[PDB]
Amino acid sequence: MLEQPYLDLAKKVLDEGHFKPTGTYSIFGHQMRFDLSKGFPLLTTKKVPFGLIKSELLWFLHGDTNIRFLLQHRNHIWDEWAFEKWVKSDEYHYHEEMAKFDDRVLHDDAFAAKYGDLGLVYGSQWRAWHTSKGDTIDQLGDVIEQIKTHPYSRRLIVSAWNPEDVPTMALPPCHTLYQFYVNDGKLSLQLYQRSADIFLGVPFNIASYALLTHLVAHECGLEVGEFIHTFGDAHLYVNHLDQIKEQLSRTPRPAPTLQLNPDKHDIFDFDMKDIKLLNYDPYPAIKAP
Amino acid sequence: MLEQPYLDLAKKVLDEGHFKPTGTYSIFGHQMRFDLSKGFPLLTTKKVPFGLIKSELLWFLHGDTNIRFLLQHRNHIWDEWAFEKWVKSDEYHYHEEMAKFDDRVLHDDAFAAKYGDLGLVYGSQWRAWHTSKGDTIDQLGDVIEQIKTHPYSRRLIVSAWNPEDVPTMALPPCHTLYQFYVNDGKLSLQLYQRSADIFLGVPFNIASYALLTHLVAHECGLEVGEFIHTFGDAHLYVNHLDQIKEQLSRTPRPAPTLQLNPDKHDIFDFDMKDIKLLNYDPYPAIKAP
Ligand SMILES: O=c1ccn([C@H]2C[C@H](O)[C@@H](COP(=O)(O)O)O2)c(=O)[nH]1
Ligand SMILES: O=c1ccn([C@H]2C[C@H](O)[C@@H](COP(=O)(O)O)O2)c(=O)[nH]1
Ligand SMILES: Cc1cccc2c1C(=O)N(c1ccnc(Cl)c1)C2=O
Ligand SMILES: Cc1cccc2c1C(=O)N(c1ccnc(Cl)c1)C2=O
Repeated sequence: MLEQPYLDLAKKVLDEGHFKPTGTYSIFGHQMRFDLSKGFPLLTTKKVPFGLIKSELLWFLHGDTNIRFLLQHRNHIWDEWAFEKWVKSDEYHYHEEMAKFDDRVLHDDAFAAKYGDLGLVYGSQWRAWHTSKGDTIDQLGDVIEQIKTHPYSRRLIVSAWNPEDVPTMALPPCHTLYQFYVNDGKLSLQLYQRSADIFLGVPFNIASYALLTHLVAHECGLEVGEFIHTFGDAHLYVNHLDQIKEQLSRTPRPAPTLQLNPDKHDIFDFDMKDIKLLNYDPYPAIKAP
Repeated sequence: MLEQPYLDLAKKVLDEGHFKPTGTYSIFGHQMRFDLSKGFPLLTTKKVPFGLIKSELLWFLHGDTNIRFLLQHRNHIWDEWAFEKWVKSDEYHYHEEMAKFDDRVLHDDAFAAKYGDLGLVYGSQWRAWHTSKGDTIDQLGDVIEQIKTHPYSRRLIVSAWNPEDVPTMALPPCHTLYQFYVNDGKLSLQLYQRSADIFLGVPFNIASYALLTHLVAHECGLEVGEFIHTFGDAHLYVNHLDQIKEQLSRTPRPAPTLQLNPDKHDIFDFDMKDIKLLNYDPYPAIKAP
């Protein structure tokens, strides 16, 4: 099954992973491949929230780094490092005061501008990379225009890694770099992910980059190829061992098939209703830690 | 054998590679692994010039981007794009006029400064990344100091990819990014190489990054682990088919073992005599195209 590469990697970190200081069990250099013409790679062995994947992709793809967009969509994925940026502030005076942040940010323009904005997160690196001259570059923009024009280039690349920012910045991007490849009709993407939580993050990571490859294949009139997911250090926390173990006890079902609106073509102007997941039938979600 | 991953990948592009416009046969997403504790990965099925590997590594590791250093070492690897930068010039008035470039550059300080210097090549990206403020960053410096200090970080990364330069620059780096990993005693490196000529470039690429992993393992008091070599688009030119084919007809021998001076410890101040290759016994070199 399509999601078998995920289960193999969790199995392998479990058996031959290495310990390091709660600490981890990790492995360096693993790859997973997913033929996206055989379905969509949302895990069935565990329920994965696709509208959270969906919204946090479109957020990046607008070049947006403000939390408001994500909260206007009932997605609370990125809120922590925003909340984090209002408490270490000049202004500041959990579970409920975090509901505070969200109506204030949600409704107050001069508040959403200070504390909504995470700054150096993916929407900027993808769509507004800051240059020496203080201009800004849309690399993903440039790249897609390149796919259409020069589908065979070996330069179809998007980096989220800024050697100037990464010493200073809050969270150095785990989704370090990606590359496109075209070949007789079909668009493949490969991702270099420098660091991966196999239990919590990886199941989302795959869905975002599979969705990203479909969306981009859509805009350029192409059918979809492989999504290849390459790791530096893929690791298990030592307090997610039974959860993943239990998840290993389950038996994948047919993969869902994704559906994209057949005459909207620029993914930068996409909203929810434009992407549909068909026949997703998962085993239940697992709480942790 | 240790060099078997190389031969498998050349075999695989030959059998299931894809054609694209002389044009290529290529494959997207392949990985090669090399346990560097079982020897050094210089190819025996073809002779690979290790002192050229050796000098063009130390050149990068000085932060140097001038051709002179490489010519004072009888290495002529990077000269073309230098020569290229003197003919499209304001000054300009092959096989012999390229011997011209080399004594002039070799002996004339005000000439070696205009035309020696390739500018945006690896020595700068590794040791002097240019910042928004016009300062400069030694990322490899920073990284090595990190390995010693925080051997378990998942942030041990060096990028050669500058979204600001890559649209303008002469040659967007093929050796896009690399990452280190430590684990009970041993240093591993993984390389993301976005584009690879399997016949001409790849056999060097492996030796440079294996050598780089040994040198860095040396400075940080560590024993060596895996070198994992990850490809975007690894390709064969359609006019190197018989050469590689013929190379497939040969039978690897024990791998050489490398030797590094046992009380010099900073690789940034290294020169030749500090690295020795022991018991390298290759089949002959193959001309091409
Ligand atoms: O989208 C994400 C974001 C983060 N991580 C994980 C990888 C690392 O465990 C951790 C980041 O911490 P560092 O490795 O960067 O220190 O979060 C993911 O798997 N997916
Ligand atoms: O050290 C090197 C430098 C270059 N190449 C190859 C990869 C590509 O074939 C070509 C660069 O051309 P583009 O793919 O960047 O267009 O050179 C290598 O294998 N090793
Ligand atoms: C595990 C996982 C899974 C899916 C999606 C996400 C994460 C995660 O930690 N983050 C995240 C990254 C950086 N900061 C925060 Cl507050 C969250 C995600 O956006
Ligand atoms: C194939 C191979 C093999 C080993 C080493 C090198 C190359 C190559 O094309 N270059 C190179 C890169 C960019 N410009 C030039 Cl003139 C040369 C190398 O440095």
